[PDB]
Amino acid sequence: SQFTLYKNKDKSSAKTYPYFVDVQSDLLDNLNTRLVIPLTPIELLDHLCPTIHIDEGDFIMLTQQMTSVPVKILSEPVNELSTFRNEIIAAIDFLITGI
Amino acid sequence: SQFTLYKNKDKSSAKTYPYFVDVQSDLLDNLNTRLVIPLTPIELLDHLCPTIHIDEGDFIMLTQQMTSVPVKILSEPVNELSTFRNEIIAAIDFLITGI
Repeated sequence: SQFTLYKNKDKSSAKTYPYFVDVQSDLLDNLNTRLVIPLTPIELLDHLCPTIHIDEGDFIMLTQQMTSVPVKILSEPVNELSTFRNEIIAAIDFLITGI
Repeated sequence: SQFTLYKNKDKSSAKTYPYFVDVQSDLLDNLNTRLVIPLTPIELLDHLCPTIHIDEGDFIMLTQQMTSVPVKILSEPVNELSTFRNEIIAAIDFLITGI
């Protein structure tokens, strides 16, 4: 479901982007891809990028690294970020439409 | 500039996605990446996906395949799609917020 948080199992990227949030509308679930945004631990990053506080840790959502992935790579739905939907949607809006 | 159309030179994908449109706000040009959406020739595809009519041909914009790429890979600005901005933005809105 949109806003579900998946554990990233890609070997090259998991250590930088441990989780991906699905941001694609559930109306489009027929597609074989999902638009996702990676989260990075806040300690790693030394408006556009919401800070997310969840059982898994404190993260920054790297909206600018949003990308389409195959639905097949999404696994282990550790959490979901729907209560933060307003901030997430606003960040995507900012990436595309600015101020 | 946002809405500029670049010729895709990636060897694996150029034949399916000959052009990419930069859809990222120019406010964020400081970033080393750009959100882009690929175009595919209309003949290849047998609301969410605007049809685009330009000197280069008739294309479908595959909004669901939007992805972040390094600014370094964008070259050869054959065209720009700003007159179609409303339809492009609406398609992205649909991918994220549905109806």
